[PDB]
Amino acid sequence: YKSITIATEGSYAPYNFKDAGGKLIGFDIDLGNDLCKRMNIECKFVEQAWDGIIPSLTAGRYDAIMAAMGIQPAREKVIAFSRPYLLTPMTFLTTADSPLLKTQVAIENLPLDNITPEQKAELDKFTKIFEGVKFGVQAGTSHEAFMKQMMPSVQISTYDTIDNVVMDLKAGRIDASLASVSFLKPLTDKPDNKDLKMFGPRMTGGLFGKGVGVGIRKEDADLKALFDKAIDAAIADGTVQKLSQQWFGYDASP
Ligand SMILES: C[C@@H](N[C@@H](CCCNC(=N)N)C(=O)O)C(=O)O
Repeated sequence: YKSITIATEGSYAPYNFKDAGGKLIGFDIDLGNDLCKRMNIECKFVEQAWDGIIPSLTAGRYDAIMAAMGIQPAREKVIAFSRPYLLTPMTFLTTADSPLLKTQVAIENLPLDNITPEQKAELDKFTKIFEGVKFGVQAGTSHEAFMKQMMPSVQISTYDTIDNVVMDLKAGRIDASLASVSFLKPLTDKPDNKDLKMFGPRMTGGLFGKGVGVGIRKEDADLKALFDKAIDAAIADGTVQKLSQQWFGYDASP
């Protein structure tokens, strides 16, 4: 390899978004550039809509995906992933005045690879509390997959971008959402978003998968090995921790 093209969405701050001049910026961009430097390969970031990001990779329109993409079982059937470059649990989001905020959380950290009867009872509690609550999620995410498979009785609306989910939640068109702590903590840390709050268990595993990784075609075994070596080195020297703190305001590095 001499040069690679990496696709990103550009609508998922602080992973990948656009600055004042319309340039692609964020954790995924800074990390992507750092990894390519370690691999001694020219880096080119391209904007690609979330809907179609995976089929455009398999069609060979670019070499990789760095777009806050979770390493999840459904995606693993289609593409390969690098080892994770960020780890994050999932949690719920609502408004600061919502009665949903008064809900008792019996299980703070909820791993879903295996669901015990106790863990199922907690999921069932939230399901019943959410019956009548209007949820919004971004389409094609593990957030959508969770709500559709784990909480099918809950009314869900799917959106093209997470920005439109947040806009509808602020306007009161939806009552709650679901996303990672890595997305929600920087969102709610903004003084702009004092009217928004995280709540509920912090979930990991199951359909959420095992970390955020670089999406690569299954046949591109060499490129995966190059990315895995670069990620191991970027984690080891504290580069991932440094970039995580810079973009997220906390350490989400593996
Ligand atoms: C890290 C991120 N992962 C989700 C949402 C990704 C949406 N990506 C994008 N809009 N560029 C997933 O893999 O489905 C999250 O849970 O918050």
